[PDB]
Amino acid sequence: IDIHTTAGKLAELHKRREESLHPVGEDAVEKVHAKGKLTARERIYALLDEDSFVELDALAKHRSTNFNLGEKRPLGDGVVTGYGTIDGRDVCIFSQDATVFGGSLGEVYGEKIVKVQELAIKTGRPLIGINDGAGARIQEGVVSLGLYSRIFRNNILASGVIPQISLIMGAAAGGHVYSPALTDFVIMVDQTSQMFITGPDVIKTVTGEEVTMEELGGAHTHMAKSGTAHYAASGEQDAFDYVRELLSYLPPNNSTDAPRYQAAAPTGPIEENLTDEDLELDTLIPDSPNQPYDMHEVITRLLDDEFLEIQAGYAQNIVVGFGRIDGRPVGIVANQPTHFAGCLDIN
Amino acid sequence: ISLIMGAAAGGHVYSPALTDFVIMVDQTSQMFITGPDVIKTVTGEEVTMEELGGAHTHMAKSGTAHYAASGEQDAFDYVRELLSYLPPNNSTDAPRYQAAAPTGPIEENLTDEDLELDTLIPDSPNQPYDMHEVITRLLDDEFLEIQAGYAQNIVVGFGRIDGRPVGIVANQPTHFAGCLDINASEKAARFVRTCDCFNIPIVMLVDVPGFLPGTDQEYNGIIRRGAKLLYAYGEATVPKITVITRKAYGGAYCVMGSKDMGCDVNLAWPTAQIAVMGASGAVGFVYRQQLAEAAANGEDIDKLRLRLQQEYEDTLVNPYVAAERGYVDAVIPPSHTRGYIGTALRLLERKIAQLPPKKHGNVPL
Amino acid sequence: IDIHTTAGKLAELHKRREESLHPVGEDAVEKVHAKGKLTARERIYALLDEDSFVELDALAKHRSTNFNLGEKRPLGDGVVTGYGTIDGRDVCIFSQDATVFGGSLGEVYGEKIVKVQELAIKTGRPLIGINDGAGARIQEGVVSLGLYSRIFRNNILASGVIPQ
Repeated sequence: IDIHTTAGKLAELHKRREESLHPVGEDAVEKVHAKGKLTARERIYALLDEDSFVELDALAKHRSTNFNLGEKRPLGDGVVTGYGTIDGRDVCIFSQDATVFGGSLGEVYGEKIVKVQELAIKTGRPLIGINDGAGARIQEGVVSLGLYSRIFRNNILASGVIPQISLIMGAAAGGHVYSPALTDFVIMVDQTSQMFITGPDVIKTVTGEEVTMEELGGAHTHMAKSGTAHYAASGEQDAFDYVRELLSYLPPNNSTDAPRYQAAAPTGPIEENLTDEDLELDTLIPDSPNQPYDMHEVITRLLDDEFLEIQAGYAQNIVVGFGRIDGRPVGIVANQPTHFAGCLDIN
Repeated sequence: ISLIMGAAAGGHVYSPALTDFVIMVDQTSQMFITGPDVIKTVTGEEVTMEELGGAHTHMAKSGTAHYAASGEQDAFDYVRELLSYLPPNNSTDAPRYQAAAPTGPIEENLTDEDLELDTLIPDSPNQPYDMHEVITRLLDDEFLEIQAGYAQNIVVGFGRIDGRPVGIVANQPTHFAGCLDINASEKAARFVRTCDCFNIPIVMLVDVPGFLPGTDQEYNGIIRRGAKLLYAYGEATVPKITVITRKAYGGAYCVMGSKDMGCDVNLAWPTAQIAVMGASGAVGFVYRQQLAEAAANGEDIDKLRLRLQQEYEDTLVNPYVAAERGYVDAVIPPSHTRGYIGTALRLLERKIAQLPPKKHGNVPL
Repeated sequence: IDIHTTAGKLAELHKRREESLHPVGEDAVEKVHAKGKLTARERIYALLDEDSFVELDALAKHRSTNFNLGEKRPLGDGVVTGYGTIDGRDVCIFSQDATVFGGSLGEVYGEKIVKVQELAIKTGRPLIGINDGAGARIQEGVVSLGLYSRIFRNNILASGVIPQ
């Protein structure tokens, strides 16, 4: 074990690569599993294809000396970044470890995220971010705010260029929540995840309103009240199935075509290629001018079956979402007569 | 520019919304999609056209009207003035008035008015002061305020500095202590985008303690709507100058023309308080354990939590931590502000900024 | 002069501002004068047009804590950056102070230079660099190396765009 020989050095590296798997001891990983939740990395391993993850800055450590912070310096800083592939397509991803400083962002922690953001924009690949953690790390100072800006800045720079998906499986309080809003799609876990600027405590001691974290910013309130959540996953795994499904419709970037499936080669005319499912639409509209009907009946009959609805629990008077018509991905936008007669409203 | 000078109903109201500025005349001008009649014979609600969509409401409630004129003449005056700050199109630079040629340095061209800013900030850390006192003294006199009767916790408008047109975006300590909220955010976001569209430099007067707490802010989508101000600024490519006169905490600091947010020149007054959060709730986290032994062992908290709150305040809550990091280009006297913005505008005159190639972004709506 | 009053905070600024002119005591300044040389700052004033210089990151200080380096944290970190004019035209400039750590490049010192470069490129104006100092600060470690590279890169990006 001579730390001076090449062999000793390689051995030293494997020790750190090892500790990084549990930066704050294995006992911490136990509590996480004891709550049915997954680890920051286990989530990446779950979402990305098997054995496709390539971690970056896995051994980085914070460099602060304020308020006895130089006492505890975990590997990773409390964040797991890197890249892999979701269904064969390269993607850049990062997951926050709430067990490490409550998932609060520090300088190195920020640098690690900024690195992934620049990688995704540079390679023109999607950027997936799993959020879970308290506000900025106060001990480090304003450096955290500075890095925050750096992160937001890249989000608005990548907006509409690179698909950006945000997965909320934790709490996530503070300016931390502004990053997800800037992205394209925000996926939440109904219950196991919240989102809010100010915590119930402060809200309590400033307004008097007494509310719980769930009430204040759970998946259901951001899905039917704020209109910020695009999907409320029933469980962590479901949250992932949604994210892969979403990416299946989108291209790697704005300069690329949305992926298409094999398109059938019919013979026409349409009047001879009409199927039973098609004809069912000739009698779907009620003989009465006001009698409502589920617009989903029309949607499901038009495309190859299997509609990925967006914000299904928000403004149900309008239905939007992804699907495929003849192997071609299309965006559906329909009014739902079964709600407000299909009228349009602010939401 | 959209002038509403009568009752505008139906599709007659979408065109205005799509334009950049909406000027209405208070009393003689309305604006609504559905009329009171239909509303009543449907919801049962009883309202007049004036309450439904008059200038009073579209200015203070919906945040749609950028100006509520008293008379039609007033409306014209506003539009005539408004156009004097904007160029004919986004391909041309904003018109400039005869710029003044000083002698320099700044420390020698300080008017008695400039000096008034050196003592404007109260000695009491939380005592309010109207930010208008700072705007009036900075620009060449004459402020064309936008949405003045909406989200008063934030002030936006056009004015001139050294003859150069600028878009002013400042917080208002006399309303919510300067805090940011849904409405204020949206009010600024759109304004910022507008300035950028027509090459108008964005000057920001910072002084926000944070975001206004409240369940409603959340439920109504503060996170989503708040982002707009972030998006707008981060997107802008026009010269950006930010001056922190006092408070700047947490995320608010960021969304307020922060250095790392793309701001070109960041200035700060000696009274600036840039930090993650107020020293008040800071001690609770920082000196966590030390306060834990204030309930068990040596116990006196509340006389300890006030000593620590003062030590942290007197050592971290200031403009030098940020200045040392570079997030602030320089910490200067309030009086020096006006002259500093002048040279800055000149330096950034022909600034070069290229936004990523894309049909368009995807700002939250 | 109460640190808790606006007037005191204002006076505090003018106190550091004054110190930034001699980050290492007056004697050091008299030492370079006795050698028949100008100060890093005086050089900037000489070149640029009278009363035109606008200093950047004047009160900056290094954030290192290696090898008792935390004892000496001079203002400006050994380099004077900012802009001004030369014959009426705008220019960007930085001068290195050899009396501060030997003119050695540190993290902050580097950041200040990087900032000027990015300004020169952004504004599209000439970048004047007055060099005078040793290599990198061995005490700060590879950090200085990263910044050196950062400086070099910005140099080639500006090459042919901005007179340097």
